[PDB]
Amino acid sequence: MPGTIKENIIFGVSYDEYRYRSVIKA
Repeated sequence: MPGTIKENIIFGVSYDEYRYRSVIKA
């Protein structure tokens, strides 16, 4: 599903926000 970190802006390069900035932070 993911890639080997190399030109993969797709919604799969972990944007430290998709599911990291909207779960346990109000």
